[PDB]
Amino acid sequence: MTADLKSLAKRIYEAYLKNFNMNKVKARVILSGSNNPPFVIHDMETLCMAEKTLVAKLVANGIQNKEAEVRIFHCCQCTSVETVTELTEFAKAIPGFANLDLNDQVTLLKYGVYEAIFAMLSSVMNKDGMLVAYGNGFITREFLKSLRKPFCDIMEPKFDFAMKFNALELDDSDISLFVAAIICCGDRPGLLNVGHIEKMQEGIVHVLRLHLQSNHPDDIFLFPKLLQKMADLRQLVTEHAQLVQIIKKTESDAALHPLLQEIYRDMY
Ligand SMILES: CC[C@@H](Oc1cccc(CN(CCCOc2ccc(OC)cc2)c2nc3ccccc3o2)c1)C(=O)O
Repeated sequence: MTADLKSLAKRIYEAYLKNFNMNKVKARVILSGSNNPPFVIHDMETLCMAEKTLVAKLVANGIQNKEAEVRIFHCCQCTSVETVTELTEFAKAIPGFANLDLNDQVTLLKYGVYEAIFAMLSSVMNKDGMLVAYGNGFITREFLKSLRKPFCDIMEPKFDFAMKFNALELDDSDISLFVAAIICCGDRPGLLNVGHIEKMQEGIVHVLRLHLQSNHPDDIFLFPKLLQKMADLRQLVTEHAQLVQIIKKTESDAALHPLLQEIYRDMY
């Protein structure tokens, strides 16, 4: 007459497989090297070729098209908006989340979504570049570094995080629980029912700890390593939000999608 924590871990994993269009298995199949192979974006010529095939509407304007850096900024936001939708549906599988007040659900997702985004982003990155456009492009790390300031500063810290995160060799069953734990942080600003959220967090972290013990018997410190990665992600998001605000204020053509503007509003 006890919680079945192995069953819960499997439920979370199944919800992750159902709700996220990208996962580490899918990404690795593509990155390894037959249908729909990824178009490689390594310079301005190949960026523009990729846009004409994969986001035609964005470049179907005359000399009215935006600057390449602003077009990339827009494409990045589009993926974030879609991933926020996936994360919101995923969160329903977390025991207790759907029993919280709506306002607390909103607050947890508001602070958690970009931590989860950058954790899952790691799965589509290697040291040379990253998958984009639902696995149909691969944009090189060096090309993103070549963009004009400040746009060249967006992705490189995420690559830095990812290279170390990927060295932990998590699989999707681990990542699903890590993303659930990110969402269940009881110390987010503005929460109403802190006590119930702390209990929800305790439960999901217990599931995560036991799962890592079973799935990674070789790495006895993997759980505290991941606790530290959660704190690293919070700092990564804080710095990212600061850069997004600089771009919003100084780049008149770089607009922010209204759903993301609300996420960023009063966040840090
Ligand atoms: C800039 C403001 C924006 O910052 C960022 C910063 C880093 C990452 C993102 C979201 N992201 C990159 C999409 C790039 O998308 C294209 C698409 C086409 C293209 O050219 C053809 C170029 C880039 C992403 N990928 C993922 C894959 C798996 C899981 C989660 C994922 O998250 C947004 C924000 O804050 O929303």
